[PDB]
Amino acid sequence: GSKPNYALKFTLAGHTKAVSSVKFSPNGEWLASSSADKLIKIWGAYDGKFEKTISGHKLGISDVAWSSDSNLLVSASDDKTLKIWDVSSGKCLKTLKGHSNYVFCCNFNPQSNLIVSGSFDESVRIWDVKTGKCLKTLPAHSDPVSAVHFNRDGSLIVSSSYDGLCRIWDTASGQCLKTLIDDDNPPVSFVKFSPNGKYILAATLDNTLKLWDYSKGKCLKTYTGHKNEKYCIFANFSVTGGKWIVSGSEDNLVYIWNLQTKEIVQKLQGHTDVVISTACHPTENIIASAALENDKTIKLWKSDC
Ligand SMILES: O=C(NCCCCc1ncc(CO)[nH]1)OCc1ccccc1
Repeated sequence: GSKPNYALKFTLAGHTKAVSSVKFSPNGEWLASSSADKLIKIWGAYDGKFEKTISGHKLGISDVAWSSDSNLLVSASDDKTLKIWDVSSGKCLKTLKGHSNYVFCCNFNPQSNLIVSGSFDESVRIWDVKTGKCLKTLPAHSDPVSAVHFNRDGSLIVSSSYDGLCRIWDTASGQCLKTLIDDDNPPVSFVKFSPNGKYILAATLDNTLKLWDYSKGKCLKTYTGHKNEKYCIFANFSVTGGKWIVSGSEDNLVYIWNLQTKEIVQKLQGHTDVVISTACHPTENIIASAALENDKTIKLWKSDC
């Protein structure tokens, strides 16, 4: 139908501190969760079946991301490292050392030969997956880096920071192509490219999401009605059914907007803390949501539309 009807199917309990992020494997079979409890957990995407725990970080994890082939994870930790994991064995393949403060955010490129990382140390780093070596250090921002994402062909990196900037980097050279948002405030708490790489979805800590045309460098859409003044809350493009924007909120709800109309089409109620992270299943109308330390659970929601 014209609107989604997401309904709770499973609650996934196990993390002992705040959940930090959830991501669906590109092949659709798994959900990965990261937590302040220093653990990665793997769950069945369709039945919420707990699969395994992946251990090794010495401090809390802020982010976890999947390789294109669904075989590897990368995690970003307060221990100042990233770890590349073999999902099948649960083994740490590489520890990426270089950041001088907490690593907050990470992603593979589509090729999954590189990792990008953002840190409290105000830098973005680009890592070789095979060797685990740092290839480039970008002096990207003047405050913690909130998010990092590659575009569809891997040629660009978008970064955001508490410095109030969103910047787009040339992957090959590490040089800045443009500063898309250039305000002193508010903090830009999240950014990512649209699936086709033409747009950037950006969250600011004034309870606002915006969709930007990258090439033109102007705002096409604004989404409001949720609460976001404190946390780096993820936002998603939902594309399997109706074309939505999905975001957690500091009022403990998941918000779903019509992308084109900007109307709120659903609020998912159930979490008992801030919903820090949502993910959209790659083929099914399924949302995963995760909450901070008063809740510590992941919820799987399913919609007919
Ligand atoms: O949002 C949080 N922590 C909650 C868990 C991590 C959530 C997260 N990881 C990656 C993303 C988006 O790329 N979002 O910290 C905000 C903060 C910042 C600076 C000083 C105090 C507090």
